[PDB]
Amino acid sequence: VLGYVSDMHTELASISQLVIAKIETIDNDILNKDIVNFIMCRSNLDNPFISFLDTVYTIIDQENYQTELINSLDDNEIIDCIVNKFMSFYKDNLENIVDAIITLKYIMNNPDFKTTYAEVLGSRIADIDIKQVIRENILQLSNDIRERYLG
Repeated sequence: VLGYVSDMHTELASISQLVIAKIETIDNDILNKDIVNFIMCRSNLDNPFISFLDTVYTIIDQENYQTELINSLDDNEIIDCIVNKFMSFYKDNLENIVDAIITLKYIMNNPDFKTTYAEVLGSRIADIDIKQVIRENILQLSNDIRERYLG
């Protein structure tokens, strides 16, 4: 656990406090560009929301299993997944937004789907505004994830 001091319980608690502490200092456009980069596999761990997403990704430690799962979906299932998930960015449920982001990341780990969909995802993520859903729910979400995955 490079770049982690204590356990993941402590880590997810601490990073969730940093998120709420720093969220207003981060311009929406920058936040959204960082999100796109996390999905396209260039983390800017400087952004606490990204460090949060990164840590969550690792905890879910499901990358090999998820690659096989995605590799075996057809194009309709992928389009369906992209479109459904994306609406989370317009709604009020933070778990669903984090989920969307991670799921898009797994889809873009497949080079055929990254080629086809990377540009449209980048363009549309640029128009979202999720700061309120983050402020309102990050602490609770962090608690639920610790209780689910790390108990």
